[PDB]
Amino acid sequence: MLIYKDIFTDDELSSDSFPMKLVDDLVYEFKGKHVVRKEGEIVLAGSNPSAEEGAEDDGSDEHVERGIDIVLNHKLVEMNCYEDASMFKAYIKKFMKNVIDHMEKNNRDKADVDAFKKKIQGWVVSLLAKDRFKNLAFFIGERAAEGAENGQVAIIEYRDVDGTEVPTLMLVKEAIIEEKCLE
Repeated sequence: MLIYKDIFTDDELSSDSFPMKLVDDLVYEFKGKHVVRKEGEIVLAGSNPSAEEGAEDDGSDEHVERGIDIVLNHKLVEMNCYEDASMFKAYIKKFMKNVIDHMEKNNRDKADVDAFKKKIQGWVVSLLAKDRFKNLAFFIGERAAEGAENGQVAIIEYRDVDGTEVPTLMLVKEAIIEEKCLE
């Protein structure tokens, strides 16, 4: 059992026995599973095939909170850098300013911050390159997306390991605080 909190979306971000990793001492690999919340009958293939938008003004779906378990946990709103290029760029500027400044309070010395800065800046420039990274689905906490806050984007990907689609959340260490709960 682990309780997850962000700098901005700290309040209700996440809280369950989720498998999590720290890669490169930079990013948390937070694994989930593709599921649907359907208030009547949980069927994963029993969801609205959203061709264009699925923006049906009177009932977008049939109470099918379709997505991955990571997103459906706290109800994170989807965004795609294809159309959301400007909005997502705003959150990226918020992100890099937040994470480096967070570390500038932790370190200040230019030993760890400037090192971290090369890693995270280099990481995101590679990570946002849709040529191969087009398997990313960008999400943001309902709280941060309501007030246009300085909260970061939850970077989701679907991955194909041993014939299984595994959706893994990517978040930076420097805006996330893992709170272990083992009595």
